[PDB]
Amino acid sequence: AAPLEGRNVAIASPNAIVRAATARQIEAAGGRAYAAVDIASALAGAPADAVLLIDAALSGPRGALKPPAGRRSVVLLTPEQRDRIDRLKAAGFSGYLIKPLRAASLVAQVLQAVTADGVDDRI
Ligand SMILES: Nc1nc2c(ncn2[C@@H]2O[C@@H]3COP(=O)(O)O[C@H]4[C@@H](O)[C@H](n5cnc6c(=O)[nH]c(N)nc65)O[C@@H]4COP(=O)(O)O[C@H]3[C@H]2O)c(=O)[nH]1
Ligand SMILES: Nc1nc2c(ncn2[C@@H]2O[C@@H]3COP(=O)(O)O[C@H]4[C@@H](O)[C@H](n5cnc6c(=O)[nH]c(N)nc65)O[C@@H]4COP(=O)(O)O[C@H]3[C@H]2O)c(=O)[nH]1
Ligand SMILES: Nc1nc2c(ncn2[C@@H]2O[C@@H]3COP(=O)(O)O[C@H]4[C@@H](O)[C@H](n5cnc6c(=O)[nH]c(N)nc65)O[C@@H]4COP(=O)(O)O[C@H]3[C@H]2O)c(=O)[nH]1
Repeated sequence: AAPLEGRNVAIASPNAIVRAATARQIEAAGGRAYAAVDIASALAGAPADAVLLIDAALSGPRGALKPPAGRRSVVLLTPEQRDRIDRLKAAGFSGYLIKPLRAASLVAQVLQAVTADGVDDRI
């Protein structure tokens, strides 16, 4: 009953209620939660192996949202924002979760999370 035992998961969200609720879901599943207000603070505050849960609330006005290169990221969407799935997958997101999050769905997308593309002897 601890499917995230020994897993690190960051939650980047500008919303206090989403950061606290998602951190409580990560920890109840046996994971370690790293709460941050945005992508830069999630990269600075979370272990290098953490899966990044990134709130689509952090998108630009036209919906641009870049998952960090060489990291494993899942985007949090409203049901009305499902039209963005193809663009967010093309940007390098592993998958999506629909707000409000189901614990079982969070666990499955963290366990299956895949890397975005991207990341000397010559003196
Ligand atoms: N979340 C997610 N699923 C992916 C992804 N790629 C493929 N799938 C698969 O797509 C199925 C349909 O997902 P949906 O259309 O979002 O349809 C969903 C959605 O309406 C609802 N649902 C699932 N998870 C959540 C959740 O966390 N919150 C809320 N509010 N609804 C959820 O239940 C339906 C059935 O979900 P599943 O049985 O998991 O079945 C999912 C899942 O097995 C991905 O990136 N993310
Ligand atoms: N298999 C199953 N489990 C159920 C069902 N109803 C409740 N639960 C369980 O009860 C927990 C708490 O439910 P909640 O207070 O409604 O708290 C829920 C609720 O407010 C919301 N939520 C998730 N999916 C939906 C949905 O499809 N519709 C609505 N209206 N709210 C949802 O997200 C919260 C967290 O969801 P969970 O983490 O899944 O946590 C859920 C889940 O473990 C059900 O029909 N089937
Ligand atoms: N993880 C999760 N999944 C959710 C949640 N809300 C809805 N779902 C998903 O949506 C399906 C249909 O929910 P329903 O129409 O309320 O249909 C539900 C509902 O009528 C009832 N049910 C099951 N658990 C509860 C519960 O804790 N409270 C209430 N009041 N009804 C429940 O049994 C039906 C069948 O349940 P399921 O086979 O689980 O099928 C559920 C489940 O797969 C949620 O909060 N968390």
